[PDB]
Amino acid sequence: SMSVKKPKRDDSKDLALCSMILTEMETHEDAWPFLLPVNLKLVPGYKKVIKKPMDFSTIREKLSSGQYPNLETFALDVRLVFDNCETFNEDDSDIGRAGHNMRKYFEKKWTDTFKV
Ligand SMILES: CC(=O)c1cc(-c2ncccn2)c2cc(N)ccn12
Repeated sequence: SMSVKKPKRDDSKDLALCSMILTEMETHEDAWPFLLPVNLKLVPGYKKVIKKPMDFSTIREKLSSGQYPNLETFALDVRLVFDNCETFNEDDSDIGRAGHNMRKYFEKKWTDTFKV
């Protein structure tokens, strides 16, 4: 509360660390569905159905331009990619499988980096 703070966490490295994590997402073999925005002209339903489209390139641009105020806003965008993927794709599809794999991949790195 006013003049009562919990101990100051060192957040000075968060930007570098999220960048690193994103770089590792971008270079994963199953990242291909997520690298660029879904083309809303070419994928019927997507615009109407997916209210907040998100992809790795868009995240990279937001990250590099100071548009994440903190590491949690960054994790929210990453997860949004996978939540969108689940909304639009069958679990039993390459893309549905890619999304599950990448979420798992993300969450481990997230935990190892910031929890542990
Ligand atoms: C992420 C996603 O839903 C996605 C990703 C792709 C995609 N397809 C080919 C190459 C890259 N991404 C795609 C294609 C569709 N027809 C429908 C949905 N997607």
